[PDB]
Amino acid sequence: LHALLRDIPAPDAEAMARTQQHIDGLLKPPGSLGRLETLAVQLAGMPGLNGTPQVGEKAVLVMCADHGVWDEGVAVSPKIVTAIQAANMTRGTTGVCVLAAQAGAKVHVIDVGIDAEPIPGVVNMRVARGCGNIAVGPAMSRLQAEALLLEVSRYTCDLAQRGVTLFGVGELGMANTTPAAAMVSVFTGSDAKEVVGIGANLPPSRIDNKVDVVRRAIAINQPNPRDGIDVLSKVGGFDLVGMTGVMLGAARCGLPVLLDGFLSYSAALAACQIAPAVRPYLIPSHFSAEKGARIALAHLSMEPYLHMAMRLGEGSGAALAMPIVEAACAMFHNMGELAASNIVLP
Amino acid sequence: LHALLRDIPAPDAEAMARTQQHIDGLLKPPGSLGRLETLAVQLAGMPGLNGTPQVGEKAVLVMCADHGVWDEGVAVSPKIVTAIQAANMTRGTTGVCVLAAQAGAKVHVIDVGIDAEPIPGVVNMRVARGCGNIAVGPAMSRLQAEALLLEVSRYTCDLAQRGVTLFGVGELGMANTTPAAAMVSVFTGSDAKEVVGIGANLPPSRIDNKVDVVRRAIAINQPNPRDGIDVLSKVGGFDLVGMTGVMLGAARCGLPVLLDGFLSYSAALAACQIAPAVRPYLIPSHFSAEKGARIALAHLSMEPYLHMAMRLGEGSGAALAMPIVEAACAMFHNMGELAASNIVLP
Ligand SMILES: Nc1ncnc2ncn([C@H]3O[C@H](COP(=O)(O)O)[C@@H](O)[C@H]3O)c12
Ligand SMILES: Nc1ncnc2ncn([C@H]3O[C@H](COP(=O)(O)O)[C@@H](O)[C@H]3O)c12
Ligand SMILES: O=C(O)c1cccnc1
Ligand SMILES: O=C(O)c1cccnc1
Repeated sequence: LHALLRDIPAPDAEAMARTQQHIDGLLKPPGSLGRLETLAVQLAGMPGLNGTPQVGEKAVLVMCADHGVWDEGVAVSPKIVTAIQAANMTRGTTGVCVLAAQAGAKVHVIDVGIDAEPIPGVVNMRVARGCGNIAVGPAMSRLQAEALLLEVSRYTCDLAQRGVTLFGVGELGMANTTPAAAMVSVFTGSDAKEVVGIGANLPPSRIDNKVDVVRRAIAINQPNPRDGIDVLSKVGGFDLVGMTGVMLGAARCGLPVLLDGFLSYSAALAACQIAPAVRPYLIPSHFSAEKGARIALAHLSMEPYLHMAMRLGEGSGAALAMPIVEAACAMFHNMGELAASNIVLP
Repeated sequence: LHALLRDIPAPDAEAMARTQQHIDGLLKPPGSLGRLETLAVQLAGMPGLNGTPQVGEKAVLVMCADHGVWDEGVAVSPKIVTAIQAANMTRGTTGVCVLAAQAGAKVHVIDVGIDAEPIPGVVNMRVARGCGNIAVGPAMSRLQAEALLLEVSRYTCDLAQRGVTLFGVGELGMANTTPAAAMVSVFTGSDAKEVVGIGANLPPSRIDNKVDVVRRAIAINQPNPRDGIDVLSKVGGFDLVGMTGVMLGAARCGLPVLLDGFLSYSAALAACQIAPAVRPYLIPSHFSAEKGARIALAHLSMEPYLHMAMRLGEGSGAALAMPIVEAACAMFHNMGELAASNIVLP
């Protein structure tokens, strides 16, 4: 793991310089395509991409797990929904599935700790049958977290060997917005009330309790904000850990990762804490309608492209943004050149 | 024309009600897909769509024209760029072309008043060789405007007969951001300085002049804000007129139109002024980096989905948003049902 971290490549400034010059020469007023230009340059700097903005195969990794904190009354979805939806992922009927198909991306469902019998068709990396209840103790051990980080990162880089050049990250786990808020509070130093949202339709009246639970998890565990692994293990979850692992794996592989919503932001905070080198590989997708989104995003210094008021999770936002990534590539490779037309623009 | 306007259909509330109920039953927490749900419902209410969110063929209409106001020093692109780029549109090398291809949409280039010899391959609807210089008089006559509105609206609805279900609107015309700002100022009652932007890289030092020119156009012409046709003819342009005509045509046809950037917002303001019935058919795409964008958008009560800092025009933003429209459809038609899984969510 120390290996893995040490070995994350820095971006290729040379390729980036070349990209910028090429972009500037395209059939348009310089800088007119704004964030699409910036995206293209970012992509060009990713080693796994071969010095140019390009997209080969696309995969969306969905990390599923249950959480002990569900027992705290913080979630209105029945616990079993994780297992059910997990199965549905295999049938292509979920929101992420449908959006992925539309983007031409494959969905990989990974069980990192669902509290149910194994589900045929789902990738098995189960840590346990749900994580510990953070309100009264840690979600898991440091060991467990590190091992999952390792296993997921490996699985991720291995897909690269099969043609995947672009990843999307997602989750599925009833009550997971609670550990997410805890993480965000810890990393950003924001008070719980400012970051705790309604999750999956939590009734407004149940908010207070959710805020109390978050506070308790923190007081009780005393996670160290300067130690991302510390935080994840204590007040995170297996799913959260898994998402952070996708991030670490893609970065080590020198490939881009599209973030999703609130849960993904929390994992991203951890990833960057653990390895700042990860940062340049991440790509925001959309702006989650979850209350703590703005805070989380500010801390990652990220500005999402899509404003859809989405709050489903599963990596749905991630899939929705893939076409954008492809557009920056098409722009780069298929547009004509100013010089070729004899056009001269300031 | 009075006919045309009279005959724009209202949205089908029945279909919309049915859509909403179907959406609520999908495999997800109610309302979790936010703006994608709202979009789907909007689409369902469009008569030309057959009671359901669906997308058949896609077309992007690019209205090209020159403006007399170019002589006022308000644009740094050489006048000839309109004609050149217009030709390029036919070769598929422009930004809109590339983005359309990626969205699977066809680009239709229409010459409504380029100041050059006709361009083979381009649809010919030329009013004149460039419009009058608004700084010293009107862009054209009311007659001319009405006729173009008519011709474009017809051409638009006719495409519907060929399978097109979704339109994108765009333009090409050196100096066109000037008439655009004038229109915006007039419709919104905002002062010119607040709405005049850099257009295609206008040097910061040249701004003042642009603001003066806009003010003059207004003082000189005295356009009536309560008469959209009045405004377009006086301080608009052939391209602006043409975009408004796409809007009127799509609406009469009961079909959706995706807006583009700043120029498109100006045309949209006119369209809604002329016929409020048009409103429900319009769909924002992105949030233009042009200074007057926020003001224009506020007046249309619209919130774009995409934040790309784009400012190219041509209908580039429009094409970029098409996949989003398709995603709302896929969601609607391909997602599984809660009931089918036995899942019950508050
Ligand atoms: N709840 C859900 N039900 C059905 N399908 C879902 N897909 C995602 N979620 C979402 O709800 C969970 C977080 O919400 P909370 O903290 O309030 O429990 C996660 O599974 C998130 O993916 C779903
Ligand atoms: N300028 C352009 N050059 C080359 N390709 C272009 N495609 C769009 N535009 C853009 O620039 C024009 C408006 O900018 P202004 O008011 O400053 O002249 C329009 O043609 C707009 O489409 C282009
Ligand atoms: O922002 C998200 O991804 C989200 C918000 C609520 C519930 N599930 C996911
Ligand atoms: O917002 C736009 O569409 C735009 C802005 C500047 C120049 N051309 C187009």
